[PDB]
Amino acid sequence: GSSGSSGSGIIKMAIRFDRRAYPPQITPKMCLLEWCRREKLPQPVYETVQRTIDRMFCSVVTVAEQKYQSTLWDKSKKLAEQTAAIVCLRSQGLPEGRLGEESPSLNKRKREAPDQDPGGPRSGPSSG
Repeated sequence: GSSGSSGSGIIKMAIRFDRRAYPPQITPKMCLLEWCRREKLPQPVYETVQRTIDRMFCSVVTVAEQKYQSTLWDKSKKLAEQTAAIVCLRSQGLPEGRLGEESPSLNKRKREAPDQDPGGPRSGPSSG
């Protein structure tokens, strides 16, 4: 059973891509896909946007109709992409994180956005 995600919709978690965590011959993004093959799951979708407050880059992966965004941006867009994967794996509970899942860090920032009502894509041609 689930542990208890904090947030209705997108599972947000504190994670920061750590190069030292993985060798130059292995990437956290490849580990995810390799996992989607066994679970007959459809390839994920990476999406990196640029904010205006900190002009920082942040990627967001989506698997099994579940989005995984990190609460920690990245200096570059390329790096942000790495985080995504990790976040996904951790959420699924794969061993593709133990490497550096935990780490001594005093970072805590919960971003909040105003919303009167939910939305999303256009599930079906008719209301749903």
